[PDB]
Amino acid sequence: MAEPLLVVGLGNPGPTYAKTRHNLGFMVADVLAGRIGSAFKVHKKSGAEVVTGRLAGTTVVLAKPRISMNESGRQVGPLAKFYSVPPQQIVVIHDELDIDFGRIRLKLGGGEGGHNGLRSVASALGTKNFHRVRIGVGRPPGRKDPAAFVLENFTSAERAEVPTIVEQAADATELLIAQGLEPAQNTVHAW
Repeated sequence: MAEPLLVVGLGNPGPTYAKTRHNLGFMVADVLAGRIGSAFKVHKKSGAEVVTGRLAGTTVVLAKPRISMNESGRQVGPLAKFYSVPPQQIVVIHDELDIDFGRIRLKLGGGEGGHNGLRSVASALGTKNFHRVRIGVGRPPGRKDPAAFVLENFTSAERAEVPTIVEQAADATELLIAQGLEPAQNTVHAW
């Protein structure tokens, strides 16, 4: 009788990746978890880390794949099936190359850019029609490849603004859930 929203933060396992650009999705997820007030516990029938509760005035299932990017879909798909969550009710948080650093954009569907985790999720759901909270990390230092770039840590110049950026993404996520796509992206977007 409740029919939720599934919020998924993308990132890789492990100390080793805790501070990479590719782990912004996790950071935002940890903040949302803090706002909900509980810790992540493993959802045994899916293997992902799940937090359940109220967020932005509604019922929310917060998750973090405990599997690696390439395979996030194998837990996110089942997890969505577990709660009968439609694609339109799924929100995925991720780092974005096609947008400058600190810029946050909200989108429904469309290409998944160079993000291998998004690729996985869409391939598991059978559709690209889910909401994305894109957190800008920017384009590459001239010849360094995308994938490797997102697997590196933030430069210290970046490291300082990251905590603020994450809170803002968390706010934009609550804004999306509370008000809806159009209203939220009109508040969050400027040239």
